[PDB]
Amino acid sequence: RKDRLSEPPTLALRLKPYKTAIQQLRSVIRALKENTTVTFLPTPSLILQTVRSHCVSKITFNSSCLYITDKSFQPKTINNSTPLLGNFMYLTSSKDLTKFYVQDISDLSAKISMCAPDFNMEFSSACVHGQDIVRESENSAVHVDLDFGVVADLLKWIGPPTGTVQILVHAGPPAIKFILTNGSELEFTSNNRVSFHGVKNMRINVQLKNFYQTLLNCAVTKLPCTLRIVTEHDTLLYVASRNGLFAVENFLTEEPFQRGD
Amino acid sequence: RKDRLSEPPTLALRLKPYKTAIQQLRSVIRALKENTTVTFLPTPSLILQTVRSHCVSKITFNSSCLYITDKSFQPKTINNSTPLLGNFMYLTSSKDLTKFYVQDISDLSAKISMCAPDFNMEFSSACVHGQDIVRESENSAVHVDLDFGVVADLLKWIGPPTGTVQILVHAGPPAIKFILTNGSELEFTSNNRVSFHGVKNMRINVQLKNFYQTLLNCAVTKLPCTLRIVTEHDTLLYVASRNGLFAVENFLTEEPFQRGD
Ligand SMILES: */C=C1/C=Cc2csc(SC)c2C1=O
Ligand SMILES: */C=C1/C=Cc2csc(SC)c2C1=O
Ligand SMILES: */C=C1\C=Cc2csc(SC)c2C1=O
Ligand SMILES: */C=C1\C=Cc2csc(SC)c2C1=O
Ligand SMILES: */C=C1\C=Cc2csc(SC)c2C1=O
Ligand SMILES: */C=C1\C=Cc2csc(SC)c2C1=O
Repeated sequence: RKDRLSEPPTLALRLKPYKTAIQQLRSVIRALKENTTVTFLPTPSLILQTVRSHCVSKITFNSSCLYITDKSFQPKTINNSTPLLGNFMYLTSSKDLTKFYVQDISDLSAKISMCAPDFNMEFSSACVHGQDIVRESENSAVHVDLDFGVVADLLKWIGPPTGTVQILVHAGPPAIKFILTNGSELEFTSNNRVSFHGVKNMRINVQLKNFYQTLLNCAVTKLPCTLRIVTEHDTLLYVASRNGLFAVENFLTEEPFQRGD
Repeated sequence: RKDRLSEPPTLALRLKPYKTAIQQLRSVIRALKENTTVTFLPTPSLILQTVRSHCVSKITFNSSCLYITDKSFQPKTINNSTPLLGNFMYLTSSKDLTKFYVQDISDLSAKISMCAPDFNMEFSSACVHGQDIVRESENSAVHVDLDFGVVADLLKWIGPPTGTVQILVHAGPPAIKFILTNGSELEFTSNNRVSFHGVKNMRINVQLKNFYQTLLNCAVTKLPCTLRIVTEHDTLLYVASRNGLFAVENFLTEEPFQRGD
């Protein structure tokens, strides 16, 4: 055309940070379940969400990975499981990826472009719905930060429904107790490696499989890990860990154990 | 535009025949070696070629699979191994494939479009060279057709360099002898299941691994199989089998066994 320029809003991945994060995460990415969602936001942000039985898991890439040309970019959530490609996020963890951007060309779909040395491809996936808003905009009733050394001790101790783990929190003094069904309890009291910010005398029960998976997911950061028991409405357990590149968050509901039908 | 219509030359797959052939071939397709080539011809034709040590293997899809809009479509050969997708022909054997065509838009590349229910993608790969012409436009000095029952007997008998098999052909009367290094020979004389069209008293030696692989490849047709010993220049063994959808051809050179440096 001859007037003034115009390119559709474009959400681009910055390769060096993104490639660093997707390698660190390549364990989690290949294991992503068939119903996993990818969301692109003009914030900018990129969110992987997996909704399970009693667990919602979320992986948020932060701005350091993203460049957005134009903030009128409309939000898009697509299925990670893609009709011919399969695991889309896995595709992006290829080593010879050179360009990776998303364009807002239709309100109905999302145009993904990817490049490699002497090759380029694009596809569009239908936008799914949505809006699958499930966020931690609610503050904790008990909040505990665990040094990573503690995360590994927990993992190592849970080895190994197919079981539940009880979590007990004391207030005076503060302590946190992990109670398996077999009569073994693992406890942490105040010390340089576990910080109790807010705390009250309470207990919830979660599924052991999910909590273990949850802990594995946070441990990719090899950084501290945040444990919250939100008492909003649904009794909730929040486990999360983050670095400069991304944030692993997990929302586990208590297994209904208080009467009961 | 406002004048007369114009669409770039397009080589399209007819799904029902193509999907039938790619399923019948899904064993061979996934095993395709990293250096496998795909060629698109305005004939129309589609050719998969693999060049090995002493073996060139070729899979030709015939017209019943292809529709060509415009015969000015330029020939294109690309790598099957694709920078982000990996095995391209494997990708096309997906069950929810709904459209598969190739367009001549650049003399330098090939634009592949593929569709699935609510999804579509395209990519271009650089045209490689070429021209990798290796064809059977030379007639046999010995030519033997084997009933499929014979192909399976051969396969079953070769169980199981890492060995060679000698192939001996008699002329008066005609017979064909397969001689392993261990002193076991398998012979076929004239009967309703092996037809000797042209024949002379000669022997060549080929690598056992390749010949066995070659036989496996022809056997996907469960139809007769053509055995030729071309005496052009390079002493050559040709093994092939075809159906209405495609043609498996194999060119094996004799292992230099006649002095010798
Ligand atoms: C974690 C709990 C609180 C302390 C304590 C003393 S004895 C015993 S076993 C019922 C406990 C306990 O489980
Ligand atoms: C296939 C060959 C031709 C017939 C025959 C008779 S004895 C013997 S062993 C040297 C053969 C043979 O190998
Ligand atoms: C009318 C225009 C404005 C610039 C330009 C450069 S090449 C090309 S194609 C005819 C054009 C164009 O379309
Ligand atoms: C926490 C999530 C989960 C996916 C999704 C779809 S739209 C949107 S904006 C708040 C989100 C999100 O942030
Ligand atoms: C000038 C033309 C000729 C037909 C047509 C139908 S919709 C559309 S977009 C302005 C056109 C066009 O470009
Ligand atoms: C026998 C082959 C092998 C690949 C190729 C590239 S171009 C062309 S045309 C004769 C061929 C071919 O037919």
